[PDB]
Amino acid sequence: VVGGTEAQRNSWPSQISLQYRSGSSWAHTCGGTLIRQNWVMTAAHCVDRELTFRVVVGEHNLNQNNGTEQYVGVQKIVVHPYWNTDDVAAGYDIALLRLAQSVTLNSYVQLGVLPRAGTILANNSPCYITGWGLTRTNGQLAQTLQQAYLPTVDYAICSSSSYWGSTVKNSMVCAGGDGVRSGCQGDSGGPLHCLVNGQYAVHGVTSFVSRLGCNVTRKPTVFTRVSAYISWINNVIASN
Ligand SMILES: CC(C)C[C@H](NC(=O)C(F)(F)F)C(=O)N[N@@+](C)(CC(=O)Nc1ccc(C(C)C)cc1)Cc1ccccc1
Ligand SMILES: [Ca+2]
Repeated sequence: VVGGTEAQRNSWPSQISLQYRSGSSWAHTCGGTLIRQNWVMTAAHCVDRELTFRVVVGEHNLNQNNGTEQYVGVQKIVVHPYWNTDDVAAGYDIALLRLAQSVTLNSYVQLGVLPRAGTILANNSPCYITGWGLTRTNGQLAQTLQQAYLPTVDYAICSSSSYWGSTVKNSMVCAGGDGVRSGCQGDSGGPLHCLVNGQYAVHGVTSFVSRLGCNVTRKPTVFTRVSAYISWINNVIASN
């Protein structure tokens, strides 16, 4: 997250860190959202490489024991059928990970609230992006969870030629674009939390930023719109 501030410990308890084994250790590659005790939602581009993955819930500092972490293996990866690695601008950047076991819920570990199907937010709705990704374009990962206030940019503005044009589809949510605050590499897969009816719900899965830079004026961060995928998500959980 560029232009973020540090989050409080139990502020975003559905946030997970998706990690892969790197030699002897484990490195953070992506965020995600805990949606069931044994299911995690993330971006499909996070699992394009065939690596050994684990999920960490109840995480706050990547490099220090917090006394709250649970570490569990990924047993099955279900990527959306239409995902195409060579065309992220086509959409379908979503994947569901079945965990090797059920995590224990507590004040640090809670399920993410999904929106009802078809829900579109109005322009400039209040949303927060969260993650441990790069804090500057070509910088380094955050050690502690960051958050940034990232209000939405509706589809008619986001797909206008001065913003992303044709590259954004209506199956995506755009948030930010002020040139200060954005998602950045390593925030991929994570939540965009938006306040709707007094409740924060996860409306986005972080998908891409400009190749020119993470915080670029009129290139808001782009998210998979979770409300476009509610039937697919429920059909995978109920059949697997
Ligand atoms: C791996 C891809 C699928 C998504 C990748 N995701 C992220 O970094 C995210 F923001 F979500 F956390 C991204 O935007 N990667 N970039 C590598 C940018 C990139 O390639 N983005 C991109 C944008 C649009 C498209 C469409 C037009 C095909 C493809 C890739 C990040 C970047 C940002 C600033 C400076 C340098 C690098
Ligand atoms: Ca830790």
